[PDB]
Amino acid sequence: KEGYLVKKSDGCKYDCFWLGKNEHCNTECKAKNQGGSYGYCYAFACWCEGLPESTPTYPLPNKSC
Repeated sequence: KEGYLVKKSDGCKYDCFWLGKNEHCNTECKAKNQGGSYGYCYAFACWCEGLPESTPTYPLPNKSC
């Protein structure tokens, strides 16, 4: 399942700047709290692939940025 990371702060989707590969998104996603293996920035967001549904991923069932 794929999804766009999200700032746990308020819920607004997680944005980024340097496009292409990254060490910050590739890390948080590889964290054992998600299970995703691949991941990068799509224009200005953080796309990931390899995480169950239990992981809170935009949109948010309790938030609406």
